[PDB]
Order: sequence, then C-alpha cells, then structure tokens
Amino acid sequence: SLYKKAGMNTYGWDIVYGCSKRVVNKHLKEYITKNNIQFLYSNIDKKQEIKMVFDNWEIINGGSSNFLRIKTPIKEGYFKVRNTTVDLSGINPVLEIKLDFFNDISNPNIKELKFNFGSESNDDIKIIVSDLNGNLQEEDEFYFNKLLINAFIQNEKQISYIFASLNVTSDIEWMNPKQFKFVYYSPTDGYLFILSVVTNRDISKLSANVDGNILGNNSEVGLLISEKLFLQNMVLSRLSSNMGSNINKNNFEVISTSDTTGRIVNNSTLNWYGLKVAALYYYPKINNFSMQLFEGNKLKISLRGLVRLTGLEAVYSDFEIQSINKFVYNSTNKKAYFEVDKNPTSSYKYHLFPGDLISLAVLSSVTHWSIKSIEGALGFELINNFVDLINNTIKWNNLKISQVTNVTLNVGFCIQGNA
Repeated sequence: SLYKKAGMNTYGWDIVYGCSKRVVNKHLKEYITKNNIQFLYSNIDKKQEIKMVFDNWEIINGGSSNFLRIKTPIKEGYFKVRNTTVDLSGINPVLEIKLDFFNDISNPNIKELKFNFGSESNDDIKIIVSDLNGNLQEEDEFYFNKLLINAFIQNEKQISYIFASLNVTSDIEWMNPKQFKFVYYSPTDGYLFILSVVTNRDISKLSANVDGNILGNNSEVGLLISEKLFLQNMVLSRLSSNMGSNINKNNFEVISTSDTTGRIVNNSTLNWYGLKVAALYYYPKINNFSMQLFEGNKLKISLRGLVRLTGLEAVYSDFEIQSINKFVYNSTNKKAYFEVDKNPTSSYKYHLFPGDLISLAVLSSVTHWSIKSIEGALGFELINNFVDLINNTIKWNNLKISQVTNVTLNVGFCIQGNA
C-alpha cells in the first residue's frame, strides 16, 4: 500500500476522463462560425444598447477550477450609452465562464457538459480583460463591462455547445457514473477533465486533483481507471483463463484496501486440470492464492498448494510459487496481456516414507510438472475492448473516437486515443 502514489493517480476518484483543449477549440470555432452568433441587448428606459458579432470563441489556459477561460474576439459591433456610440470592431475580451452538467428533460440518462452563464446574482461569467488589444478605457471600459454581461445573460439560449455528453446508463455497467466534476488543468496545451465516482460514496471531501499524465505522450483523449476497478472488471474475469474448466472467476474476489485500491485472493480451493506424468494423470490443488499490483505495471502472484500421487494419495508434496507478471500492450496486434514470468521462484516439501526411492522418483516428477504447469499458466490476456471503454461514458463533443494510441498500466490503467 506504500506505492499508492508512485504511478498514475486518480486522487481518490474512480474513473477520470480527459480531452485536449486544442481538440475542443476546433469544434468550438466551428460552432461559433456555423451559427453566426450575434448578441444584442437593449434598454430603452436607461438608453443603452450593445451589439456583438463574434470572430470566434477560443479556450485558453489559466482557467480556475470549474471555469473555462476564453477569448471572444468581436469582428463587428458597438455599444451606445449617453448619446455616445463606441465601436467594438477588433475588441478582444477575455472571460471566464463556468461549465456545469445539465439535464435533458426527455432523457434522464444523458447529461451534457455545457457553458453556464448563470445570472446577475452570481459570477458564472467573469470579465478577466475587457480588451486584450487595449482599446477600451475609463468610462468606456466601465459601460462595456456592464453591457457585455447584460448581452451574454440575455442571449444564453443561443449557446448550446456540448463539451461532453455523459451516459448515466451504458453497455459497460461498471463504468456508470453516479457523481462527477469538471476540472481544467494546465500542463507544464490545456486539458479538460471529468472526474467520476461509480458509487454514491461521499465526494465532498475529495479534491479536484487530477493527473496530467492521463494526456501524456501528447494524447488527444484519455481515461484513467482506478486500480480497484481494473482488478474487478478487467483482471478478475481473465486471470483464470489458462487454469482449466474447474477454476473460474467465481473462485476469486477483490479485497478492498481503500476506495480505489485492492488485491485479489481465492475464496475456495483451486482444482487444477489433470496433468499427465508418465502413464498417469495428477491433480494439483491450490489452497492460497494472492495477486496484487507490483512496481505499478506488474502483478505479483503468491500461491501455496499440494499435489498427491494418483493411486497413492498418502504420498504428496506441498509447494509454493512466487511469480511476477509484467503487463504488455503490443501496439501492432492490439493485444494487452500479462507475460509469463521467465524467472519465477518456488519451493516444495515431499511427504514420503523414509527410503522409498520408487515413490521419490514419481513424486519428484509430479511436483516439478505441477509447479511448471501452474507457472506457465499464470500469464493471461485481457479482452481488448478499449475503444468501447473510451466511447462508453464520456463522448467529448458527443463524438466517438476510432483509434486507441497507447495503453498503460501504472497503478491505474490508462487508455489514450486520437480525437
């Protein structure tokens, strides 16, 4: 449990999803251009008006927490106050606008991450800089700031850009999010993250800490699954794939060591398949089995068992095996698997009548074959459904991806792809 922080970290969350702002900006720009967004606001009693036709909206770094920082360059427009009109062509404001997850009234099972403009009684829109180009000053700046907010709030219905769609239900049930937060992150580009938990546990004490390495190797899209979810949903149903028909998922379980970590144990005797040694078949039994993450990217497997001589069951061996099995993702054939240990360790104890050399020779062979059989069977393949995983819950701009680029095990399990 000491090595919990030494690899990739979900920081107490279950599944973390990320997208590059470079990717989002592409779609946001298309959205602003295609819809020819203009904001008007008028107040005849107070003799004020404003018109803004936007060049673009562009996300930039520096956004705090659950705000995006954005530039909203105005290509043309004006405001008018005390019989004075001010030209807004070439004015380049920097705002911060809150994102929130919104309900869809005809579908409880999809949430959408969108801009939240709030109201005059909150700060869901903040003015960072009135004009990055330095053209507004004094009274002009003061009135512009007021009228900009007026115009944004009044024209809130015009902006429905979907940053991400979130599926409450899905084909991959173990991913279904119960609670979720948005966080913007600035790497040493910029990253938009959604942090999720898949149960109703208390999140009020979790921070908005996120591991920027989720979008490492210049990845466009990524996700990080907790150690515990990886063990439960990717390892538990595959570790016994080479152990024969009598050893299956139901013989094992995950022991939790925190909300986000755990290890795997057997819950019953593991009845190995029959092994033919000379003329007879022999049936090893594994009584204790443990499996935990080791050095972030390996499984350390410790087990104890015995094997009795068929037809002479009084004669038997105890054995113990310790195997270290490294995760590999082959980027060519798309297989994700745990390698067989090339240098496993073992020990054994024979139980034989003193001086019985015949039984010794038989037991020696049976014990060796049993240990080698088990050692060779401890490596196994994951099901590669990684494109489906990255498309299951969060679709950034409601778009699916097609290409996974990297798959890493480092405490958490990280799938990265192209947008």
